[PDB]
Amino acid sequence: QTDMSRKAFVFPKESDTSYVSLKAPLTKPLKAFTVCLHFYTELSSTRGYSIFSYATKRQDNEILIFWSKDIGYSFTVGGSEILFEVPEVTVAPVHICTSWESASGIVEFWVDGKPRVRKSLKKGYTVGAEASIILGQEQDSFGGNFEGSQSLVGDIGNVNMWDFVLSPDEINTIYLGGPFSPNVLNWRALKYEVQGEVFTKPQLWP
Amino acid sequence: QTDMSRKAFVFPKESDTSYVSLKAPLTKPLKAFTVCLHFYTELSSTRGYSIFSYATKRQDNEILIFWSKDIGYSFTVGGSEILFEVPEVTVAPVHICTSWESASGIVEFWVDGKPRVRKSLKKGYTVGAEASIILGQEQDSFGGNFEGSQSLVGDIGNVNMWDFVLSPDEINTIYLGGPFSPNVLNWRALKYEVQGEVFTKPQLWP
Amino acid sequence: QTDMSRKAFVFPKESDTSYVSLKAPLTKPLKAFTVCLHFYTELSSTRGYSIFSYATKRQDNEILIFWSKDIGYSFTVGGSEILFEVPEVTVAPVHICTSWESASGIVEFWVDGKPRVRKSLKKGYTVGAEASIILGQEQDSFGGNFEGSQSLVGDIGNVNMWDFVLSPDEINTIYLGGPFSPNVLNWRALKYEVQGEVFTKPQLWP
Amino acid sequence: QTDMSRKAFVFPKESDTSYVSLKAPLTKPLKAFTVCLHFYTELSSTRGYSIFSYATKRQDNEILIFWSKDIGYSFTVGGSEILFEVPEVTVAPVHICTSWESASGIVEFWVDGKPRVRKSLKKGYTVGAEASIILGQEQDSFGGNFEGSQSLVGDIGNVNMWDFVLSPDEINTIYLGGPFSPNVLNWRALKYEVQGEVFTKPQLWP
Amino acid sequence: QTDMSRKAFVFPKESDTSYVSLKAPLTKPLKAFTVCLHFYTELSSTRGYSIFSYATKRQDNEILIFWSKDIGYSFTVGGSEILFEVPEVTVAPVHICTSWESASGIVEFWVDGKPRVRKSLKKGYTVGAEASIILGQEQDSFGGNFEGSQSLVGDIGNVNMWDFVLSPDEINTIYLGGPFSPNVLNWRALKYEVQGEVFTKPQLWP
Ligand SMILES: [Ca+2]
Ligand SMILES: [Ca+2]
Ligand SMILES: [Ca+2]
Ligand SMILES: [Ca+2]
Ligand SMILES: [Ca+2]
Ligand SMILES: [Ca+2]
Ligand SMILES: [Ca+2]
Ligand SMILES: [Ca+2]
Ligand SMILES: [Ca+2]
Ligand SMILES: [Ca+2]
Repeated sequence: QTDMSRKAFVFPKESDTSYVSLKAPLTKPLKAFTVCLHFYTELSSTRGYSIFSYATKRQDNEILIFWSKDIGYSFTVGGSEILFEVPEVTVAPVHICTSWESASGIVEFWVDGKPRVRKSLKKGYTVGAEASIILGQEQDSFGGNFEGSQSLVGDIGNVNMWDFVLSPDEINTIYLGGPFSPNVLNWRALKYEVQGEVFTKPQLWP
Repeated sequence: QTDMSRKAFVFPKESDTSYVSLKAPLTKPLKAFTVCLHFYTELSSTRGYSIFSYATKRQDNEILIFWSKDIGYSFTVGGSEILFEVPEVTVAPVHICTSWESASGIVEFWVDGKPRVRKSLKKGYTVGAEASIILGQEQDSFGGNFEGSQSLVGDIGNVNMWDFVLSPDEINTIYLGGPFSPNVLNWRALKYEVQGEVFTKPQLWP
Repeated sequence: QTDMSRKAFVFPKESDTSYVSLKAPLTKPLKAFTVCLHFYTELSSTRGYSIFSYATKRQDNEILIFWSKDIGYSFTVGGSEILFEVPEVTVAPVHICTSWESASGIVEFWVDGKPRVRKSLKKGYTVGAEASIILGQEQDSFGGNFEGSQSLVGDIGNVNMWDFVLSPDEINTIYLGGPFSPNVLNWRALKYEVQGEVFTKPQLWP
Repeated sequence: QTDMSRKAFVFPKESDTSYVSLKAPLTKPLKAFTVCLHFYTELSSTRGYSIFSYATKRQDNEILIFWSKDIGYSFTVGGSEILFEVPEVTVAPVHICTSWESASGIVEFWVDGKPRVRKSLKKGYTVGAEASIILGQEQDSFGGNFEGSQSLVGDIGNVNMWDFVLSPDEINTIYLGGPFSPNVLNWRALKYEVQGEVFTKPQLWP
Repeated sequence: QTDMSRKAFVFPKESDTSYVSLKAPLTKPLKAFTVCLHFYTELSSTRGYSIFSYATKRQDNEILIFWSKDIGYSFTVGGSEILFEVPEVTVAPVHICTSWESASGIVEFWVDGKPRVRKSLKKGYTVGAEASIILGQEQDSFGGNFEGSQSLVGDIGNVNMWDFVLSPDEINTIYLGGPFSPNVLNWRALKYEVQGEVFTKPQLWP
């Protein structure tokens, strides 16, 4: 359990081999979740990349936040993908919150504290608890099979995960910096393992 | 009578079958009215949709607030339509107030607290009180005959209706959040019936 | 004498017949004047229109504030016209103050409290006091001969006129809402006559 | 000595004949100077114009601040010209400060309180003290030979001149309205002579 | 040791010959560094230029901050170049901070207090301590071989250098004006030598 407060992981160059594995003490399969994080990259103009890769022995894209070139954010649960278009991307750190509820199939996507419209994905599905959670690479197999053309080059930090859906007020206080306690992944008590060319530096965002 | 305060209806995917019916205890035929609501959708770029459908046994478009593609807001009273052009639409929740007065034929259309110019529609007409009021679908018959290419995908909430014309000061306090009491539909004492894939969630707008 | 405070005239649809006649207790011919008013229309994109028409038995355009399509504001004294170009018009209520001095020929044109450059018009001329002052239509004869292609569709209010030139400080307090007393036309003590489809409603601007 | 505080010269229409002559009690030839003024014109879009013309019996363009069409500000000392490009001009009063030092050849050009980059002009030259200083026309001879295609149509005021180079802090306080005392031309104690169609009016700028 | 506080070097015209040499009392070879400075030029539109040239007997571009035309900032360590694109450059003084760490190869580039994304350059390299540090010209040999098409025309000042990597908080206080003490080059205790047409003037930036 490391307190990563005020720090970020840095992936300085394109690679096939650099990544961070986040460990979740998870037991129950997930019937809802929220994932929040900050990242900062210049890749958006030139190619696609993985922001947050959550794989199961059965499904490599159990939860996947991804940027696909010339389109926008792609959100995947249990292999099914929906898009959140983004025209006119700007060069700055980005904060995202994303949530999904099995009961309703409703997914929420928040960019820099502002909600995108609500969409539907995998109603009644159940997300596996035996997971390989990876920053910096996109998983095609449980814990590996990375593609370099999908790696994240830049910084990522403030990664947090809950096993339920955050309310708009909660998401807001998270973005504005208020106090909170995630029950799946906690940036302030993070169990992680590093592989390859990854560094821990002070965060570039406020 | 449910208190819908701080909540919204969510229509997560395009459908033919999902809608909400709002019940008005109305008696007198309407010689004036105001309708206010918040909605949030990404459909504006790709197709048209119904925001608020108010039908009579005699007229399916007795009161109709509609977004027509590549044009802007369409407002219909007793079957007659006028347009309120909107170039450069932005992706965010929108709040609208719209009013009509039989005596003068004057209609007002307010977007996010700002008035559009005043226009003329159906001077001397009378709006029926035996109505089917529907969110999420556009009515082609009293209480049905929906077209999926006109459904609302996204959120809608804070729906309120008065049987008179709101003054600019009143509309302003409504937009800014001050206190008010509608006498036809009241979001804080709403009698409604749900059909299909419709959910009640915390509102995405302030 | 009606107190029109906080109210505006509304001309809801294009017409040939709808207008307001303002009555001035004027005696001395004018050797200087200032005219201020608010108006709100969507016509700027599609055609020209008259904002303030002041006619004499001898001259239909004794004082004329007009919007000419794809050009901007046209200001006419005693039949002579100058232009105040406006590129990139915005859709909102507009406040204008306009002044002219015989001694110097200097005209001023203020839009939303900001001065346009000073220009020259009719040095030494004298404006008649026996006037037909009309809102909503453009006069081609003393008190009539309207063209519908020049009518104002929308709102106009806060019309005030002085028989001298307002200083920049005075014009500023007028725009910001401070106190003042006009000595030719006074919105707070207005003698007027309505003809046709014209209504009195609460103003849409602050 | 007139106190021109809070007033400006107005040149209402294009002319060949209208100008103001500023009188400087100057004795020493100038080895440095600063000139500050406000002006307001709409000519920038259509043609060039003279802002401040300072002529010697030997040199018609001893000091010349000029706007040249589709380029920007032109600054001339002793007949030698440098340019300060201006794309995207806006329609509003402009305040400029311009300075030159013989010792270094450095010229500064300040627009609305903001410094342009430093440039070089006439190192080691000496500016004559027997000068004809003219507002509203561009001099081609000592005290005359005006070209109408170079006249200033609009307002000009707050003209002040020093015989040394103003520091950035000094220029700032001049722009922001603080107290100062110029030692060549003083707007608050201005000795001037008017010719033709020129008027004195309250300034349009703050 | 001169205190250059509140002063800048001015290079008024394009030249082959004008420059400043900064002297560093450096002993250890550098395994990390940070360089900060302000500069102000109008060259960005027309050609490239050197901002900060640091040369070794072995490498002319040991550390080079450079603006390359129609691309943006170029940062070079030990001959290897990376780019920091800049579209839509603005005409104003610019402040930059740039850093490099041998251990990780991470470079940071900060413009006007805002971080660009982190990149990789020369991991494990070592920067030489026997250096010729030059402002105003780009070095192609140790202490000379300048190209005029790469000279800086304008102002440069507040040059400071550390032998370690500044944290984001430190960089912020440097940009906002707080206190600091650099241990390689110190603007407040600067040992320098001037050659050619270079002047010392009060800085144009706050
Ligand atoms: Ca995959
Ligand atoms: Ca893959
Ligand atoms: Ca219908
Ligand atoms: Ca239909
Ligand atoms: Ca006429
Ligand atoms: Ca006419
Ligand atoms: Ca000349
Ligand atoms: Ca000339
Ligand atoms: Ca070189
Ligand atoms: Ca070179």
